[PDB]
Amino acid sequence: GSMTDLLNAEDIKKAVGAFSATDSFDHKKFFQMVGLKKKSADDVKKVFHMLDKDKSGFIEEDELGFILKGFSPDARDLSAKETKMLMAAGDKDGDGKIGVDEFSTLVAES
Ligand SMILES: [Ca+2]
Ligand SMILES: [Ca+2]
Repeated sequence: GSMTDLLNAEDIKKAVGAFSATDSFDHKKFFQMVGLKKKSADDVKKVFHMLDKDKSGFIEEDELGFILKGFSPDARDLSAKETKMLMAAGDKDGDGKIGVDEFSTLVAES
């Protein structure tokens, strides 16, 4: 039920702390620092489902700003700007949302 069950805590601590500044967020650097590239595709799918709050099968623009909080509750929200850029990068169909396969690509291209 937790990210510490899928990832190392000190990896989460250093990755989140790296983006403590605002508008600083880069998803690729983050994903490498947390160790999601070290993980299996199914463990990455486990991450996506935790980030899906409503459990629609997609991460919408409202759920995307709480990405850091999915790894660390204490973490900050992403700005509208940071969220809107991560949505541009992750949305590949123009649906305006991110599905599991799109999320898998994000992590895989990091
Ligand atoms: Ca959702
Ligand atoms: Ca999409």
